[PDB]
Amino acid sequence: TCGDIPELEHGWAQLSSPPYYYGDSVEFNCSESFTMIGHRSITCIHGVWTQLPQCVAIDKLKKCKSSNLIILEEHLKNKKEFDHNSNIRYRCRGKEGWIHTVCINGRWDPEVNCS
Repeated sequence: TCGDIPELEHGWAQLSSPPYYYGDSVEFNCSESFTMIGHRSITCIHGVWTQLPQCVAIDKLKKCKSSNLIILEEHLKNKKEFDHNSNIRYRCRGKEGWIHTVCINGRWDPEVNCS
């Protein structure tokens, strides 16, 4: 058993019930006014849990920028920079359809590329 579950620096736990065995995982997300970076769960391995996610206040996030290579929606072409949790859809000049991506602190997921 690992033992006593950790906590999130700026988040919370979902469900963590002892004895906390190897292979156990506990979800940790961010409650209110906080993001969720990295993961959203921990794992009991080596007798220790894992690295934990990073609850950021969203204040300290980054503005994802719309690439000029990619094409966004009719609402989103007016957006130069996106805040996190923005699930958008971009496309390439040639892709007649959309891929969809989420602003992850100045990054996209999937990272957009048309070049």
